[PDB]
Amino acid sequence: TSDIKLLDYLRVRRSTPALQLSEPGPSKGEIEEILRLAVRVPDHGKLAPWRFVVYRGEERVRLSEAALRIALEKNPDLDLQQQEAERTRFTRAPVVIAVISTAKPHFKIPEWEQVMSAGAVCLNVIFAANASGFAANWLTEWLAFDPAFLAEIGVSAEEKVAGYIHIGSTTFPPVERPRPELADVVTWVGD
Amino acid sequence: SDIKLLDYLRVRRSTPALQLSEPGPSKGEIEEILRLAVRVPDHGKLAPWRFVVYRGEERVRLSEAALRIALEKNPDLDLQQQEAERTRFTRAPVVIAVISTAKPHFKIPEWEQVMSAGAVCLNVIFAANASGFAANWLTEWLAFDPAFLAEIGVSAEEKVAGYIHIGSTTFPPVERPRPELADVVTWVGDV
Ligand SMILES: Cc1cc2nc3c(=O)[nH]c(=O)nc-3n(C[C@H](O)[C@H](O)[C@H](O)COP(=O)(O)O)c2cc1C
Ligand SMILES: Cc1cc2nc3c(=O)[nH]c(=O)nc-3n(C[C@H](O)[C@H](O)[C@H](O)COP(=O)(O)O)c2cc1C
Repeated sequence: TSDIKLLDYLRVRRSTPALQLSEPGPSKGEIEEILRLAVRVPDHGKLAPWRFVVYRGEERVRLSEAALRIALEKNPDLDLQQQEAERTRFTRAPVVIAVISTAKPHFKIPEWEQVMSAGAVCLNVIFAANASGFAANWLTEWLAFDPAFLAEIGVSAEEKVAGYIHIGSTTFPPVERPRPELADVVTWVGD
Repeated sequence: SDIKLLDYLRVRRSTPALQLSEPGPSKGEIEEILRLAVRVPDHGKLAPWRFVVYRGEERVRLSEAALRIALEKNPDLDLQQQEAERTRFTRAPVVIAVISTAKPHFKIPEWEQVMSAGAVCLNVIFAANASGFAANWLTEWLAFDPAFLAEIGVSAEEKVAGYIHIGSTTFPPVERPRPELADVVTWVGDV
């Protein structure tokens, strides 16, 4: 329902860190609305080289344990503190949408362009989440690459996870981080 | 031109370069479009991208070059196919090249700096749309052909994220089919 001009939004959009991410999450219906909106990205060849996996409820707690398991079998036993990170890897926010790339050899489309799309679809999710009243963090901790975890959540060898998008509410004021300067990144030609 | 974010996410449509028109953004307006576009998620805050803004005459110089290389390749293409090439960059007032500059970092995977480039291209479209300009995200032979890349100064450690053609549009674009959530999203857990 809530309104924000597009221009004011681009000037102010700021991610919220997963810890700062409180409850409530969104209803399955709100969430369907967010994705129905995110899958409206540029996609050369009209291929939809991505897929989403929505994690919410108790199953987050169960995954974070699969992640705690793998993590220790990885490193016998170090800091108990770090072990909490793994217990709450997926429970810091109410919902976590995993954005999987499913890019592969195509007869006309380069996996590069199919990858640029998943790049863009990840921002379109953050865009739909903020526009829908929620705050978002786009992570990919080791869980994105560690093959013992990737198997436990169903992303194959032929796929790469693009990001885990934690969605929630928050009571925390956005603070700005340093941005790139245009003398440093943009370059002009012709007038 | 004062549009709201939620409605915007529902109607957002690329209009093709071919039907993009004069006037484009002033250097002023372009600077803001990019000042706005470089605020993207970006692990390691290392800005793995750069932009090149092709305007006015150097657009013809470049299209002219495309055609030269497209004749070196195949010295007998129709006066039609030649037209297209001497037209590549003169379809829209402005053309902004987004370049990925991803190299091995010591903490940030190259994959995550590529995700950020995809992000940045949409973000530019958002900034351009938000400023009253249509925009089409192209990448044709000219994004991958090493002959041409060398004339525009895109190194070997670099790849072109896309050529974002930006201009003014008279009528809104017709929508195209989007994915069915049923096909592209699976749900895990309940509440
Ligand atoms: C990385 C990337 C490269 C693309 N290159 C082309 C191209 O060379 N020619 C073309 O007709 N469309 C190309 N497209 C598709 C267009 O941008 C098309 O306008 C877009 O898919 C429509 O998306 P929209 O309706 O959500 O705005 C590309 C899309 C992406 C993400
Ligand atoms: C593909 C990708 C993976 C990321 N993974 C992490 C992570 O595992 N941990 C972390 O503290 N930040 C991570 N980040 C950075 C953030 O998302 C951070 O919110 C971003 O740099 C903030 O940009 P913004 O203030 O314009 O929203 C990642 C960014 C991208 C594009």
